Amino acid sequence: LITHFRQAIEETLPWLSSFGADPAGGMTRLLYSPEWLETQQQFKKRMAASGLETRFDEVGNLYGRLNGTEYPQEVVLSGSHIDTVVNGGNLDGQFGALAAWLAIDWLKTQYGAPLRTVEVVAMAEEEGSRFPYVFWGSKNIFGLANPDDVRNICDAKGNSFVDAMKACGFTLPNAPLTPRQDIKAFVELHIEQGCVLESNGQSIGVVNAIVGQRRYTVTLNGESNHAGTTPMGYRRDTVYAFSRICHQSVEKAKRMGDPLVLTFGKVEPRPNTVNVVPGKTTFTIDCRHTDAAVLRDFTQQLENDMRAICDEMDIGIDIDLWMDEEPVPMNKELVATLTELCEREKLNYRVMHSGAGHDAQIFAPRVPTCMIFIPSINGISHNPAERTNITDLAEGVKTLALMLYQLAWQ
Amino acid sequence: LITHFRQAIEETLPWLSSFGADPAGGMTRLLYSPEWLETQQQFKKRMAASGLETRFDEVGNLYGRLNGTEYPQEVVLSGSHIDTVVNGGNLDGQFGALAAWLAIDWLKTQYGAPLRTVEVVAMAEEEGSRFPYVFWGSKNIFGLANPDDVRNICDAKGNSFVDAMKACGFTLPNAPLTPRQDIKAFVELHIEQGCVLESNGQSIGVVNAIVGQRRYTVTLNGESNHAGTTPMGYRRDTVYAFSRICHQSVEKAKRMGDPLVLTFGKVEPRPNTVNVVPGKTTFTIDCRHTDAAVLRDFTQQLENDMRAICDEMDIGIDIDLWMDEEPVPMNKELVATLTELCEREKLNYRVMHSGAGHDAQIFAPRVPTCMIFIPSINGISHNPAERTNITDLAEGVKTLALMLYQLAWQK
Ligand SMILES: NC(=O)NC(NC(N)=O)C(=O)[O-]
Ligand SMILES: [Zn+2]
Ligand SMILES: [Zn+2]
Ligand SMILES: [Zn+2]
Ligand SMILES: [Zn+2]
Repeated sequence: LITHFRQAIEETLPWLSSFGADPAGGMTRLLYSPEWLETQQQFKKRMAASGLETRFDEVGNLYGRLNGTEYPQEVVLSGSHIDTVVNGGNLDGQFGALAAWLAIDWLKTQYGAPLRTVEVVAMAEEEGSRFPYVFWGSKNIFGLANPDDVRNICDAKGNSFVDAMKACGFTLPNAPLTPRQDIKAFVELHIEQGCVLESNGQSIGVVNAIVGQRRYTVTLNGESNHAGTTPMGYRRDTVYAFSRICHQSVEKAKRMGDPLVLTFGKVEPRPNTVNVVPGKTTFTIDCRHTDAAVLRDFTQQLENDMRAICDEMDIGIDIDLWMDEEPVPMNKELVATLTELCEREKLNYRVMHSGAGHDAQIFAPRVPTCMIFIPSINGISHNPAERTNITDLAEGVKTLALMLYQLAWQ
Repeated sequence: LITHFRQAIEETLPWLSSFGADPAGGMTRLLYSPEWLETQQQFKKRMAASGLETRFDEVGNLYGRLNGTEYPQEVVLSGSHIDTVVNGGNLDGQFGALAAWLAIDWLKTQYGAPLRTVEVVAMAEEEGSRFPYVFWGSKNIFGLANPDDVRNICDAKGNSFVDAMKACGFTLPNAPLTPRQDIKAFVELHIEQGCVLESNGQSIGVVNAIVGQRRYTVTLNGESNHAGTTPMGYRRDTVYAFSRICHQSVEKAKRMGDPLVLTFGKVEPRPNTVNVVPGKTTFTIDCRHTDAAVLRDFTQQLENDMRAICDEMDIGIDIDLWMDEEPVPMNKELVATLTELCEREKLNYRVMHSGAGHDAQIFAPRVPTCMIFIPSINGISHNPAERTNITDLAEGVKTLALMLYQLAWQK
């Protein structure tokens, strides 16, 4: 079965990738761009000619529908986002949507009409790579997006949001949409964007949950001084202070173990010169975990450690916690069905978590949802060097087709 | 005496500071600029009217001479540099030259001509704040300059070193000058540019040595990864590696104790974003000490420590040592005389070292030399806000005058 989809991929993937191709390398889609519009239009046509009822909702999300026989109003959905970042992609997002179409087209030819309605979706924007807003697609599906937060009061480097939208043929609503209550289940296939599958030698990941997140901005204020005339004992060096904090905290994170992660990726000393003790340093913090209580307890302890260190050195501290989102588990029953399914099939799988956010995180709190991971080479993502071995890709489409059978044909 | 020099300063300092005043703030008197020219011409005229024999040497160093009666060929010299940084203060450099003139003028009228000749000097440039070269003034006095190093390396912002020099009435030599060999001693009075004297409520500092210096640029190469999907055990975090290096090295430096200083003042991670493990970091190192062997051995140990940490983390490292200068001690006899003079006058002093370079380091290995420090409030320098209490400035001129009396009016 793996070899069948293998071919389907070789004929469809290169075709889809042509639209939005960037000479500078990789993929460059971006919300409401001429390249965006052409992609959806081309994809909608292909689907319609396949025998599925196609449509665009109010903001550009694309659907492909196959009606069920006894519970036609209960729908099983599957898909991913159609947009990308500025350079390179080809697999992130669009593959999950391509897969759902391949799976559904195959299911219909082998078993005819399903008993429950099944649908494929190509969502508009999951990566705010053009405008200062994220999840414009999935959010409007559940009516969580407020038109005010994007009206004109906001735009990219020149063009207005409302203009680019109407330029593609869609009118910005006057109020939030009506939430969908007809969705019985949602399944999203994505590339992991990591190395865990490769390093443990596997091919399919059963996602149990989506990690919660916390992002800080911290500012330390000491005193700038002559690097040669000021003895060590008279100093209030902000870089040395940062160093004690980073070193100590990273170590602590390591002892706690997976799935905990801690990163200090942006640092800005002032004046930032070789012969001047820096009296100021601005830095960031990024911490994640699957358990809400652990996330809170660990980051709270760090706040106490930073405070203790700085009070000792007599350096002032300013802590700004600007991103605080909780963990998102996947439906308990759906995970069980998928797991026992992998067992039944001789699939080389692994139960794991997602260290990154996906459209799936907004569906989950409203309807039963789950995700399927496929490995990525060298954990590369968001750049042209993104790639996965085709036999792994086929294994993904195959496993997606099986879950959908169990949910709408069984 | 203190109150006499206080009044002298109050009258002359504002006058001299007027030439080179910057509307943008502070002082801006760069090498061979019109402001530089006027300052040197006005100061020379005033010294002449005062009764001194004045002249300019080949590169613009200005002198004020008073000939001695017994050993006319022997010269006791005192002064400092007249140039400044872009928006600096009105004490760094020029005060030292001002004080020498004021001291000699008082000594002259109180005791008459000296046994040996005495000279005031206002050197061309010590900051290198305009052109890419430093010590163009003091280096030429001892024939260490060499014109080929500035003949082409001329560039303020399209301004030629040779042209600005000619614009001021000076022509660069065809070869290194003939070193002076008549200087019996050199004494430089200068602000501390630090906070040691102020913190201890003292007013005079007897310097015994000038520190040596080392500066590096180090690059670390690891790997950039996704901050969420990449487990801790699979990372090559260059910011984590830097912090480990900075933290433990500073620790070792503090244990060593004064006069050792160590600083990591510049850090540049890439890509420098909140959700991306940084795969590259470039940073700097500044280290100084008064003992040549310790300076060399401590930084070499640091070099080995960095390599260990990086090899253990599988991170590539490049170490670039671009500045490496030796420390210079001040003449033992002169230091003794100055120390003894301070006790005798019940002065509130302290013996300390200089954590910064000065023209004095260029004179020391060739002729007996020493320095006198005064306090710097809040240790501020090279900034429009550098200041020093006026009675402390007065104290400095007085100490400088008593020292010159010992060296030239006594046999
Ligand atoms: N060269 C130095 O080490 N010191 C420098 N640092 C200051 N002033 O903070 C300077 O030259 O002004
Ligand atoms: Zn993405
Ligand atoms: Zn994605
Ligand atoms: Zn200076
Ligand atoms: Zn100076």
